[PDB]
Amino acid sequence: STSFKYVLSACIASFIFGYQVSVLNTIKNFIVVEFEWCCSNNTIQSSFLLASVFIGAVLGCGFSGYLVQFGRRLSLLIIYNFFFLVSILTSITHHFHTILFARLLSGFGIGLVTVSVPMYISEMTHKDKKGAYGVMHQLFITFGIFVAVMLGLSFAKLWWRLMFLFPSVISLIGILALVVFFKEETPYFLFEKGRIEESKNILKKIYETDNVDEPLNAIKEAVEQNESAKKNSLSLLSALKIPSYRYVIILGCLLSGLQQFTGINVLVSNSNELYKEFLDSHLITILSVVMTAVNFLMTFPAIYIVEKLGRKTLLLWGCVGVLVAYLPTAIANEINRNSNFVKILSIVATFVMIISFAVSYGPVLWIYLHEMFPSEIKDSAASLASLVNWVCAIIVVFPSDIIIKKSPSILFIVFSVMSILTFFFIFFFIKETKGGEIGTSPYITME
Ligand SMILES: C=CCCCCCCCCCO[C@@H]1[C@@H](O)[C@@H](O)O[C@H](CO)[C@H]1O
Repeated sequence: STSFKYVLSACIASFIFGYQVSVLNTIKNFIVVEFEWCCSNNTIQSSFLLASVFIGAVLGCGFSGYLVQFGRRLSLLIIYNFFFLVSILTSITHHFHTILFARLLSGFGIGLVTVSVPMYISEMTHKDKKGAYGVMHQLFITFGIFVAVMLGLSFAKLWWRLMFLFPSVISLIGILALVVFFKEETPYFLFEKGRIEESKNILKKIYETDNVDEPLNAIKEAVEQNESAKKNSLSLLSALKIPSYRYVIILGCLLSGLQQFTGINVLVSNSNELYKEFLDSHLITILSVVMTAVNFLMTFPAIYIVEKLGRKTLLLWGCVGVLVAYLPTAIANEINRNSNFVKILSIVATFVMIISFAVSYGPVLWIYLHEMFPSEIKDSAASLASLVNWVCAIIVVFPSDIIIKKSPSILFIVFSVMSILTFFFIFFFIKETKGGEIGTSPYITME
């Protein structure tokens, strides 16, 4: 219930993230519209904006990896302030050359969110139920996206400026709630700096029990593992020289990369404008809305199954969904385009695909990315995994856009291939961490 509240704050952060994703999707769609219309400055400003935001997201993720060592909650507050100031300065829209740096810092804050949130949620909750709360994180991401989309609905441009203004209010709510209600950092990091009693206190607050014994012992084992890592001078590059460390790191990075390879949002947005079949634009908007609603409403059964079944199994079922969705899509689109059956199949299979991909892939990916890494090397590995996540995010977004301009068959069949390979990968190289202790892995024993 209390952990539910901490997770609620991190879910305000996730809400901001979701909004940023959605307004980025509307931005790209608008730019593409005007680009189809026309013939220099537009492409330049757009390219600079997207590039700056994206590299800002990646660098922001790496620098989030470096910053999260200073504090998790402090990082969250830095995020809130960043999004506050940036959203304000962008919503003003008086300054012409400031908007670029605004997009840059915005991306920075976004990456900061990406790295910071799942760790904070994972370390602030119960060992068994941490997953469900990670699913709550993803849930408020999707909720943020949906809220933004539905909020979309020279005066309408001022309304758009208001759309730019809203994140300032949301961030302000986040700052207020967080600072006022909870001043406590994670028990893990409290015990990391050498402070035992504060960690024990906040742990007593979380577990709602005077006995912190077993969790305190786990955290103690983690800290001792960190000190032992400091004794041998273990680092990221040093982890690359040891087969086990590079094994689990490669597993994580490739897992996240395969999560991005699915090409979810890109498929949603590209296929949304791909086959209109001369249907009303209102029907297209409705398609996008019900797709987002589908994302959320399928986001909840994610918490259901993660609570019940486990980690890897759900991933397998999701890969099944994506496969069954993409294969007939690939075949039918390979046959002929501009066909009714091809269009309907594309839409329905897209629905099944987004349901399954959300409910299976998203939360489980983030949570497992948090859990799979040992306390010896965790933050750097996860941060680099998110870095690879954003790189693969670009590798998905832009080339899938140029290819969907070229022809859909390529994108569909390569996404299908990457999906099957994702199934085989998750089944073969990944083990279930369910009921796992903090800072441990099923792959490696002690030292
Ligand atoms: C139409 C889109 C315009 C181009 C967008 C460029 C910014 C990249 C967005 C990264 C999306 O990544 C999310 C992923 O991290 C996961 O949390 O789930 C989400 C879905 O639920 C994924 O969209």
